[PDB]
Amino acid sequence: VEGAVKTEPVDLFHPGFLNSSNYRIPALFKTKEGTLIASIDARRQGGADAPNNDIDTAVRRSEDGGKTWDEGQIIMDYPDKSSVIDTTLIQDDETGRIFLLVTHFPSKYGFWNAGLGSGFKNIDGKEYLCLYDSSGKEFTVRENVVYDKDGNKTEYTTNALGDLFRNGTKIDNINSSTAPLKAKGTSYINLVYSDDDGKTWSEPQNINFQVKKDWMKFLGIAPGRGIQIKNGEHKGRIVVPVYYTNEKGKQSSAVIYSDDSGKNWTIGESPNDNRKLENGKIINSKTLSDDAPQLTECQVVEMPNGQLKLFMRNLSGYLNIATSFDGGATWDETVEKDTNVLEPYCQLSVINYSQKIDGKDAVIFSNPNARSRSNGTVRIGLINQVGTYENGEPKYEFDWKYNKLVKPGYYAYSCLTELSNGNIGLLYEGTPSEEMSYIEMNLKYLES
Ligand SMILES: [Ca+2]
Repeated sequence: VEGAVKTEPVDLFHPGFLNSSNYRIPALFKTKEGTLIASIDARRQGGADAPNNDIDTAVRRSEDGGKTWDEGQIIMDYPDKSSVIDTTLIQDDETGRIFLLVTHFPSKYGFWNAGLGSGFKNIDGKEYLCLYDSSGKEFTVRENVVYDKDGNKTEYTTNALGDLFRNGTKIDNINSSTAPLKAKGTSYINLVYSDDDGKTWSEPQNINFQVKKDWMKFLGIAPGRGIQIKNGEHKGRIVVPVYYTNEKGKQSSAVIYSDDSGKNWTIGESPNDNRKLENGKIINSKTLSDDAPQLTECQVVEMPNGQLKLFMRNLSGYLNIATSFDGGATWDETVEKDTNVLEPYCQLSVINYSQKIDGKDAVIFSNPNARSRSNGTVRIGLINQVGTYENGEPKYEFDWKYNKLVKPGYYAYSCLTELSNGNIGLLYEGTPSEEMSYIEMNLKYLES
């Protein structure tokens, strides 16, 4: 219509950018200062997931509302087919610190063959990263010094990038396929941060010791963004969607969260914990042994009173939504299936919108509206309180009042942001692993 805006797509990442052949897995976030940060997997050896690749994390910034973007930078890169995969962005409003988290695998490891547990061992009240030699002998890294099983210092030291030094000379990296001492072959959650609006980034901090349980095999970032809670008793809490597998390989969603501006993290329960299924049975994420109830990648939004809603990739064919009354620590037993929203087993994006639409609080949602990864559609969901739970808490559901096709044909992972001008930015996989497309839309367009 007149005044409607939908910009022509720009290839924000593409083959050749930063000398990467392939790209996947978008994250997009507007900072407190108004800067757009876009992160992505720079998939260097094709488009496949780890372990069949060598994947680095790339970031671009825009200081003019997404009209122009910088030359990009690689902010994490491990050697020899060790990969960082699946990024997420959030910022602490209090300190201004921006966080990017990502899943990290040593060479040869991925989802399917990840070992159990955090990869850390507790020695006298502190968690230390374990290393193993080819015989399976176990060592610990204590303040970057490698100790043997009997507590004796060895000739080895490490750095935060995993480099392995013998008497101060680098010989390998503990994440490579050739190191004489290697980290456990499993998933790790890495965190980096920026205190200058995304221009420079810290080295990765491995937070597996805080968030990964002994019985988890895979634990990964659910890519996109996090939130910081605005209302209620958990105001200020930083919440980052994740998902994990149990010993039987079955997937369950959750969030990790920090109440101290990102310094310390913990993981909450999954909506699969004490979940009541349609058949009336109760399950738990630790014991889940069936494929059908799996809950995987997810994104979280906040209701008017602070209540959290976790929107989840799943196997039902439709959107699933979980509810938390305690800031992500636990979830209500009922996972809602919203049959107005197809979910063809793919990542989705959902964000809060800052102003009311048609007199209602609203969210913006993006995914492939089909039984395949196609028909990419952005929706406006208006929030309605439809009743209360037995515990007296408000019960909220969504009215998907406006639903707009934005990408005919291929559409896979995506990430939304609200822009400074009130419009919506969207970075999406409009090709399987090549060009990643950015557009800006206004509400006039979305409602048309
Ligand atoms: Ca690399």
